[PDB]
Amino acid sequence: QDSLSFGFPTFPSDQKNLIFQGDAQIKNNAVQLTKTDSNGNPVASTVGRILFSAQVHLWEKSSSRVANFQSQFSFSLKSPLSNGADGIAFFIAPPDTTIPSGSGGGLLGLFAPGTAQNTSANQVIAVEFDTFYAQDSNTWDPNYPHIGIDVNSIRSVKTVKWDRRDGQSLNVLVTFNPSTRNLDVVATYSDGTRYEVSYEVDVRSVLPEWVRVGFSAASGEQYQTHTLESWSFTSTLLYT
Amino acid sequence: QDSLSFGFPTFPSDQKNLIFQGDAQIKNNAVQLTKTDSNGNPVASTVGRILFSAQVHLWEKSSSRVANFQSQFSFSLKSPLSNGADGIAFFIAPPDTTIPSGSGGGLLGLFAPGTAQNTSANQVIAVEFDTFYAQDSNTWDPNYPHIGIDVNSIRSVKTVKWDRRDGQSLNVLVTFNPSTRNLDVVATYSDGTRYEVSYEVDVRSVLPEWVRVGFSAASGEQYQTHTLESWSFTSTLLYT
Ligand SMILES: CO[C@H]1O[C@H](CO)[C@@H](O)[C@H](O)[C@@H]1O[C@H]1O[C@H](CO)[C@@H](O)[C@H](O)[C@@H]1O
Ligand SMILES: CO[C@H]1O[C@H](CO)[C@@H](O)[C@H](O)[C@@H]1O[C@H]1O[C@H](CO)[C@@H](O)[C@H](O)[C@@H]1O
Ligand SMILES: [Ca+2]
Ligand SMILES: [Ca+2]
Ligand SMILES: [Mn+2]
Ligand SMILES: [Mn+2]
Repeated sequence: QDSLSFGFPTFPSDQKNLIFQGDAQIKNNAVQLTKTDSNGNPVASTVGRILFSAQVHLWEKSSSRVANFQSQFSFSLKSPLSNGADGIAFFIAPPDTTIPSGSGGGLLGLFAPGTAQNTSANQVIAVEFDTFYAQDSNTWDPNYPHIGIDVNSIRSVKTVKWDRRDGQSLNVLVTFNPSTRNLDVVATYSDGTRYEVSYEVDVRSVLPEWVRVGFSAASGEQYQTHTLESWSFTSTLLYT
Repeated sequence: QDSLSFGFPTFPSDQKNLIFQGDAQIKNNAVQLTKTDSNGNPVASTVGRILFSAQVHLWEKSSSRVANFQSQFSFSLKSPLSNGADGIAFFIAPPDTTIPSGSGGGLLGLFAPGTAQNTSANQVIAVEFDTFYAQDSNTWDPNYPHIGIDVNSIRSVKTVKWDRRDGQSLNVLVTFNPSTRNLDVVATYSDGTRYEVSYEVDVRSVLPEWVRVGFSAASGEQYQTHTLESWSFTSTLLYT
């Protein structure tokens, strides 16, 4: 289909079109990307992702068309620790994408350690909300919580300072305009605090024509819950 | 998802979210539901159906919601004969639905011979465009070409006289309003010739909460191509 869209105002446990990977599972009408104990408390060493089952037609070689897509979603992180980790990410990858071996912790369940920074070894575009930046383990991160745009590497091609607010929902709008090739990210907290980051990227050179969209999150030694509360997505092929 | 929509202005051969059953396949950016030979002519004894991969949330028992859906599509029928058979049908059925054994010909690939008219043995709502009505083989049909609304039976609960035009595309709009429970069908040829048929049906008592939508076509001894040219679909769960 040239156009596809779906909306999850909430996530009832009765799901049919979501591909759950790792520890990801539905709880309290929300997606708990990372594992939590019987008390709903976050635990260490956990990775989880969800993908919408239907493949998205990102671009079409034959018609020279590229998709105009928008992904609106909200999530919240919670942790009794002063340094909750590791972060959540909205990502776009090949349809057969699975959790890479050893992709936990700072790699957000998106990259394998050996090629995490090899842009030629990956095919993924992701908007990460990174809360752990310990300069000894996450050597690639700026020294502070941030929102980053990842293109075939865990080393964001771009980051903007971000504030982590325990238990507060962040509303995020990620849009891609094929005309300008601008990938825009706008995130806001309920008090009006706003964060914006944009990047020009030709998705045609990074991802295959058909892809799957979803979220990923992980916790290494430090942990926190990564709760996806809602998600709406829409894409439509346009001439360029 | 509470809401889902997809649109196929045409049907390129590189499909990822379509379940093809029987003889259905893509040809010339269109879906040929029934089998055709090398030179593109319709053949006898052929059944074919397609279903969108993503399951549709037709209704939700917990929230007492029923989806409002709209299915817009166009098709054309071509046949060297002028007794082309048997017709095409838009249908909604449980997710695991498959072509019933012996559902060819007048059964449109939707029902099994032994239960074709047993309403309690089926789970399917279809909008058929029936071109073959020989009373000896299709004993359940009115004696003329017709558009029918099928609810768990090949014997339409409601029909309207229809005109088969060889090679001409029929534009169809199928809508279900959960508020009034009316399933409305509007079909028009490019020249404005219009056909309407509607029926009140509580989809909750007929279909499970999650379903799959698609098309089915078949030709018995009489044949014709059943060419699905375009299809857009959208459903949104609503409170009433
Ligand atoms: C101390 O470093 C680990 O934890 C931090 C914070 O969670 C991560 O950012 C970092 O990637 C490290 O996690 C790795 O090591 C963990 C312990 O072996 C393991 O559980 C993780 O999956 C990851 O490999
Ligand atoms: C006896 O009529 C056959 O053809 C008409 C017109 O195509 C159908 O409406 C009717 O169902 C009959 O088709 C059946 O028999 C065919 C030959 O045995 C078979 O190919 C069909 O699948 C169907 O069973
Ligand atoms: Ca990090
Ligand atoms: Ca018939
Ligand atoms: Mn980072
Ligand atoms: Mn009929």
